[PDB]
Amino acid sequence: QTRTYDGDGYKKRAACLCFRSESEEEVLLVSSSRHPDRWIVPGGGMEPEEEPSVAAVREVCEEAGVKGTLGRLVGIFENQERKHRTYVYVLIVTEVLEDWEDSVNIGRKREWFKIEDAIKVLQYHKPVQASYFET
Ligand SMILES: O=P(O)(O)O[C@H]1[C@@H](OP(=O)(O)O)[C@H](OP(=O)(O)O)[C@@H](OP(=O)(O)OP(=O)(O)O)[C@H](OP(=O)(O)O)[C@H]1OP(=O)(O)O
Ligand SMILES: [Cl-]
Ligand SMILES: [Cl-]
Ligand SMILES: [Mg+2]
Ligand SMILES: [Mg+2]
Ligand SMILES: [Mg+2]
Repeated sequence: QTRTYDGDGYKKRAACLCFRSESEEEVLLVSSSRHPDRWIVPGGGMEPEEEPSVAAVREVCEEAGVKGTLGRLVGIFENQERKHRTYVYVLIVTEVLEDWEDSVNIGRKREWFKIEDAIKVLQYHKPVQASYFET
């Protein structure tokens, strides 16, 4: 995996808000790779020349083991402290795979959260990810 960057040196990333249905009431979070007791929004680095929507879908397959119907771009979110900029899309989950790349390789977990609970668990370590749900 080759990391890529915007012209200002921020790492380029993409992520999806993986909703259980079109109602957008429950979202799938995954565990942090290094701190299994924490939750994050699945996402990761864009590859060279990779469209952000393609990266987002690829990352959620790898990290969360789901596929679905890609929806709208929510926004582009900067983490000033960590110097990265993430394109965040809606994805409506239609397939949940039982063994997926990060489960097998690093024991990553996934869990469904009501939106307000997702915001709560993201706030302390991932306040920018909590802000994905603001609108
Ligand atoms: O603190 P760290 O070393 O453990 O890793 C951070 C983050 O580092 P940063 O804050 O310095 O940017 C990594 O980005 P990098 O800057 O190293 O490229 C990031 O990878 P990412 O962008 O998602 O990249 P992909 O591998 O998904 O493509 C990783 O997410 P995980 O995928 O879940 O491991 C994060 O862990 P956490 O959020 O706790 O799970
Ligand atoms: Cl839902
Ligand atoms: Cl973040
Ligand atoms: Mg990843
Ligand atoms: Mg990646
Ligand atoms: Mg990642």
